Amino acid sequence: EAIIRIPPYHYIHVLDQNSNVSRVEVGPKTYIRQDNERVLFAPVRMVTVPPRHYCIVANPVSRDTQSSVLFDITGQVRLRHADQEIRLAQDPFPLYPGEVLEKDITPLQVVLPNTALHLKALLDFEDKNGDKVMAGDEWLFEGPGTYIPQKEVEVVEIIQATVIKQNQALRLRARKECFDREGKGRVTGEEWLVRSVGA
Amino acid sequence: EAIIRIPPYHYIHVLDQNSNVSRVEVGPKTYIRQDNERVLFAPVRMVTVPPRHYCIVANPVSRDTQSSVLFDITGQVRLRHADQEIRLAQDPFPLYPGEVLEKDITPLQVVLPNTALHLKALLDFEDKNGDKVMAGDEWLFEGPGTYIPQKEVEVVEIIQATVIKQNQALRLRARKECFDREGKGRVTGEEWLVRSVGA
Amino acid sequence: EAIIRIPPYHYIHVLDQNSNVSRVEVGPKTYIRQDNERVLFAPVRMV
Repeated sequence: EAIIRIPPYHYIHVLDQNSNVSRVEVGPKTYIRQDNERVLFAPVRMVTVPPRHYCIVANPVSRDTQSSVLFDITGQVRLRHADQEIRLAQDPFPLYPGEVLEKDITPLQVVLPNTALHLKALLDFEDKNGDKVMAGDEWLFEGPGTYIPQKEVEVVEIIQATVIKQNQALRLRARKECFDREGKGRVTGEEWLVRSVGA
Repeated sequence: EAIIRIPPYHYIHVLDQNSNVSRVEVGPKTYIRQDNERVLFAPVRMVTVPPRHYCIVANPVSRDTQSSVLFDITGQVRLRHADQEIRLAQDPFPLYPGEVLEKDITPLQVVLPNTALHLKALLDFEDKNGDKVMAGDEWLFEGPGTYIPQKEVEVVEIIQATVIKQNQALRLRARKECFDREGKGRVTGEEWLVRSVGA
Repeated sequence: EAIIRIPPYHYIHVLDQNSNVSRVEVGPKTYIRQDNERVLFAPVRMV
């Protein structure tokens, strides 16, 4: 059917069968298609993101200074084929051609007061404070709070703080050459003891 | 049938099959539909809220300064796709398009004099007094009274105050680093004793 | 069919089934009709 039935917060993709340009048409409009706006898929929901949630979209659209979705000379959208994008709470964002939802809608990542996250960088990048990060650095997201799940970082594990009662101690074994809480250099495998009470 | 039979406190949804605009038509009126006001569902009751009750409506309508239901340029209602809304006692409110009743009609939440509610914030928000709240803070709704059930907070559990008779005491174990009633810093797992008589 | 195929020097009549208004639509345009622009007759020559 040449008439297409797009609800107010839905969109579809149309291919220009004369110039290969795929472009997303969003409602609200009762749209008409010739065979230069050939429909690809259905007006299906195109679900949005609830507040304090996040999504990973693969091959995102390049955005200008004003965060404007860029297009090519032919009119095709400007993608980031070698990147992803983390979408936080926002409008029912349009899925431009090539933009495939890498990881679907999901709740956020909140950490308990007495736990931590093993945040390991997968690829080289610079943090918001901007000092330096290797390709494979590991740091510890601390206690009560919430992390912003990024594409350059990965949560290796959740680490529950071990309760140390009085008249007890913890035997720590370093996996790599490093320092400790007090400032004593620890070589790999050198087991030491911490007597601090608490968690 | 082109004639539609809307009782005084009922409403339905009509789609404009020319511009995709879905809009709610409320009685009282014997309404007439062309194929630009195509009916979606029945004039079924559209139940209201009794006093001192609450409902959760998903994807609520955006409201202006005068709490006016906003519409888009095309005429479609302005929703909050990434939010909910708590509706207290009021008129048989109209369910605008997209507005789906997340949680149906229910009684309120009243607390016994010797019990409390474990109110944990699920998402970051600011309370009415407006000081600060984390994404995962926990506080205790106190005894005799009634809480206003919000979307940003969750009742983890109901906690009945434990009766402490004279010549008796309670062994309290802190789950996290914190303070106590008297002002003594308690580390995780450090069991202490409270000898106050009462509940 | 909701899509109507009007040659450059042809025209048809459309009735607004909501207000009875009949009005002539002339090409050239590949016109679209809802049931407020109901076509009456063909795009025939109109000599």
